[PDB]
Amino acid sequence: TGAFYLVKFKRIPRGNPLSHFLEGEVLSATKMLSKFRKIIKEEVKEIKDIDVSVEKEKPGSPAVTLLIRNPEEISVDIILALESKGSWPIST
DNA sequence: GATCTACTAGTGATCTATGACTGATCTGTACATGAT
DNA sequence: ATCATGTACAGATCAGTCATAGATCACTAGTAGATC
Repeated sequence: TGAFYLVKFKRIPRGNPLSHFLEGEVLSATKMLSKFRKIIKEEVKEIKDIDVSVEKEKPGSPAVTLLIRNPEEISVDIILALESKGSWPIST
């Protein structure tokens, strides 16, 4: 596909933050995205001065979308990303 | 009725598994050469 | 005139080598238990 990849680790550092997000040697995008989403919803509940809510998950989105009633409606995609300083995959 | 062996509690050293620094490798641009 | 080949330079990433926390090992006082 060139666009799509499976993510493996060389080194499980120790207990490692991301161990809970593993489905083998493979980092699970859906687990990570679910915990991310959970945290965001938790904090969003604690916002009392702004009308902000979490939008229902859109299929094919790497984001957690917020609807803000700043009277007018504003949508904010909070996109979970992994940063890699290695050289770009061959497909590029 | 006292002294040597088997076990428990307690302390502290020694050994054993993980993050940070340095050298080695890789990729590409600028330039010199050689071809039409 | 222009385009392919080889060298230096530059920056970045990757692979290989030391300080720190937890586990393990050694020794001693105190017991009980067995012997004289």
